[PDB]
Amino acid sequence: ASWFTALTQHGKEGLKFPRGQGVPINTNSSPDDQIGYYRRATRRIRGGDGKMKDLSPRWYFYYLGTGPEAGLPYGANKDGIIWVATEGALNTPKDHIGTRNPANNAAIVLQLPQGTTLPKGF
Repeated sequence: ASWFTALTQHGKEGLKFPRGQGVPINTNSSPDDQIGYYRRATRRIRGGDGKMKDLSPRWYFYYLGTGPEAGLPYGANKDGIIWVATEGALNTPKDHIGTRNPANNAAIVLQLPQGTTLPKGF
């Protein structure tokens, strides 16, 4: 499980951030730790007609070296994965932060610093 709540893509543009932006605020992490990826999670449902459809994609953040793409190095090219890093982060895996157990931690509400650029529809 991600440490954070998702970003929902209500529009047609997939997620991306300008370099330096996009890492969720987490006061239980340090400057070196501010680096990772969002991963798209799509869900299907039965619509009100007889028919399966996609819900709006969700994008969940994971620290570098953790989560479903724990094996990927920063910048690796993969569909549904985008990368973010705050100025000064170390490009090292964040096993010390890891992923969340919902049994014993709520998700942290995803917040970005004042004035982050967001694609249309986030």
